[PDB]
Amino acid sequence: SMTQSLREVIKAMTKARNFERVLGKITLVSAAPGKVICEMKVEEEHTNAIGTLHGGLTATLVDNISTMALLCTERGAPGVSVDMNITYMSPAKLGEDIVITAHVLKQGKTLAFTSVDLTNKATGKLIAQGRHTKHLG
Amino acid sequence: SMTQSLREVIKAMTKARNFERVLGKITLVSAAPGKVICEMKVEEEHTNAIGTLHGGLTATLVDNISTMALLCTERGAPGVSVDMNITYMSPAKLGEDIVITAHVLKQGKTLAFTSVDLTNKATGKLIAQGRHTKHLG
Amino acid sequence: MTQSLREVIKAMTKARNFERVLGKITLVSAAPGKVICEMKVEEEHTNAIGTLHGGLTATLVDNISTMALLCTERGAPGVSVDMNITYMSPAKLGEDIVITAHVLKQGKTLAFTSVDLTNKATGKLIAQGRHTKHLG
Amino acid sequence: TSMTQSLREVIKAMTKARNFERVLGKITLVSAAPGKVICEMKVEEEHTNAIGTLHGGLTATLVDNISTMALLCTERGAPGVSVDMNITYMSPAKLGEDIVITAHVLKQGKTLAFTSVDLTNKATGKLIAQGRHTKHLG
Ligand SMILES: CCCCCCCCCC(=O)CSCCNC(=O)CCNC(=O)[C@H](O)C(C)(C)COP(=O)(O)OP(=O)(O)OC[C@H]1O[C@@H](n2cnc3c(N)ncnc32)[C@H](O)[C@@H]1OP(=O)(O)O
Ligand SMILES: CCCCCCCCCC(=O)CSCCNC(=O)CCNC(=O)[C@H](O)C(C)(C)COP(=O)(O)OP(=O)(O)OC[C@H]1O[C@@H](n2cnc3c(N)ncnc32)[C@H](O)[C@@H]1OP(=O)(O)O
Ligand SMILES: CCCCCCCCCC(=O)CSCCNC(=O)CCNC(=O)[C@H](O)C(C)(C)COP(=O)(O)OP(=O)(O)OC[C@H]1O[C@@H](n2cnc3c(N)ncnc32)[C@H](O)[C@@H]1OP(=O)(O)O
Ligand SMILES: [Cl-]
Ligand SMILES: [Cl-]
Ligand SMILES: [Cl-]
Repeated sequence: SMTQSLREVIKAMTKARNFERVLGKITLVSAAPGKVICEMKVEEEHTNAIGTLHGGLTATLVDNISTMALLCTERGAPGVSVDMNITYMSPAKLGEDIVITAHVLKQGKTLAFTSVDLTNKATGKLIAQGRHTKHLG
Repeated sequence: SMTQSLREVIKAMTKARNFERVLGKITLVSAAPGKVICEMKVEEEHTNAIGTLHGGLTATLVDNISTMALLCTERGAPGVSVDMNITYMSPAKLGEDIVITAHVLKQGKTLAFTSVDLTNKATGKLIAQGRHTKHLG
Repeated sequence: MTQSLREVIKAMTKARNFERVLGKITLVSAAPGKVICEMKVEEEHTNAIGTLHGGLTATLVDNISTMALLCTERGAPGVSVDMNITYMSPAKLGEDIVITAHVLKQGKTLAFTSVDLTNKATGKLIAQGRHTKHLG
Repeated sequence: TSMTQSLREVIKAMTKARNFERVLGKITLVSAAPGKVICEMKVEEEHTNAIGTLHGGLTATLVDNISTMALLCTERGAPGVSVDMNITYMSPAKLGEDIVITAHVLKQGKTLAFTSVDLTNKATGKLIAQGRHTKHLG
């Protein structure tokens, strides 16, 4: 399964020394062609100085989970980031369960385009939305 | 001293249990009203799976260093992130020294606009540029 | 709501100001916080090489998202703070495009919207934008 | 310079068309140099929104076109096609105001080019908007 494989990727991230370690707490909900859903509980390690989800972590989720969606395509190339944007619509608080849903919008010869929504698991309310363009080598 | 105060903040960040810990390695060059310059050496903890500066860490640098520039204004409100964008123009390799320069572009009643350049310290070449809008206070 | 928006579109068509550059659009649906329009790409909409001009796409994102904001309880159009657009496929002269705008979140001072432009024939995304506006 | 003269004639020619490039007919070129272009424009009724300020979509159009001109003023000289563009709006440009649009090339490579554009009030220097624009070259 691409599900079995994405689980191994997440396991690898957890024990990493590099920056991939910061998402070690995420869990995989589903993988499908060009679509990945993960979930995460907001813990202290994920927060800023005021106890909400750090905007840089949100960016890191947008980046990594969209990259996972790209792994889940026929080409399966993760690429390198070219442009990313994130809009922050509601805070995510410590202890809240969040859902991160990534979709591939379009794949070309040298560029891929993805979108990510972070939502509150309980309410489905949008926390943030991001778009991420990657260059494929 | 504005620089000395901000240096102390950076030192505290280093000891944090929360996400602010991820920038523990940065050093402060200068603080002035609406302008902050930091430097960081890219180390393993900062990298992605291909050994370059992780795009989410770049995002976190844009976020935190622009927030520091807002702390260095008369109003001094850090705000909360509304929109951030980052463009990735060249990789920063493990062991490379980088400069992060943040400017406040405009401060209004309820919104502040900031921009950040990350450059290679040796060559001056642009690694990434971001813009970051925050809602005040 | 639909009738009001239809009239707005008629007014922009006849305008001397920049709102004129969309005169050629059709309202398909207006609902709470969601508007769907369509447009045939004509010469007036193209760049030097005859494809849909990126600034006109930007103008569609800006205007149609603002229309979605008009279709809310508050009904304030706001003023633009941040806009981004990702361009995925070209739209050629003569092609029909569907522009769908929706309100993601509304608050006291800020509103967030998203817009898709799609080729009607093929359903493929031409562009996607997001637009944050400040409310008075 | 010869470069400014060349670009000026490219602009005059391209803005006379029935196509969308016409909406920039009122811009004036100040200077073209390697990777950097400076234009100016007086905001008139045709440039405005329903509240009498510079229309956000025309600001985007200025960003797109003027950055593309900066790319033409390079050795590569490829205008490219837009991939990602963002704009941040800091202050209104009012009817009758002179604006300066300054575009510069940040970096270019084999297939991608990166540009940034500031719109400023000519008289006061203050920032109207700032955009960034990534284009695919081939
Ligand atoms: C059917 C009817 C529909 C018609 C639609 C027509 C309207 C749609 C057109 C539109 O979208 C215009 S968008 C054009 C491009 N964008 C801009 O020009 C936005 C520029 N950005 C800004 O002006 C600011 O950065 C702003 C977003 C307002 C910042 O907000 P904030 O920080 O909260 O406020 P400031 O500190 O800058 O200003 C506080 C307050 O004071 C006002 N003020 C004072 N003096 C002026 C002058 N001379 N001009 C304009 N405004 C002035 C500010 O406007 C602000 O007013 P608000 O309470 O509304 O924020
Ligand atoms: C150590 C030295 C100092 C260092 C400090 C550094 C800390 C930096 C913290 C930081 O930058 C956090 S950024 C995290 C990512 N961003 C976000 O989480 C922001 C998400 N977006 C939003 O919250 C909104 O979209 C908002 C920008 C606030 C929208 O603005 P507006 O429309 O004007 O506001 P709303 O109508 O949504 O909200 C009204 C107002 O009332 C509040 N509100 C609504 N609901 C709640 C709840 N449940 N709790 C608390 N407050 C609520 C909003 O907080 C808002 O307050 P203000 O406008 O006065 O700020
Ligand atoms: C299953 C588990 C495995 C999953 C692991 C996932 C790992 C994903 C990692 C990731 O996404 C890294 S993203 C980090 C942030 N982004 C960047 O660092 C990108 C910076 N931007 C660029 O490098 C350029 O702007 C680029 C997008 C490559 C520009 O494209 P283009 O114009 O086409 O290319 P260039 O002309 O710049 O370069 C051509 C070619 O040569 C390689 N190159 C050039 N210069 C360098 C330098 N200095 N160092 C290393 N490599 C260089 C370029 O990468 C490019 O190669 P490709 O043919 O592959 O495009
Ligand atoms: Cl934060
Ligand atoms: Cl990365
Ligand atoms: Cl406008």
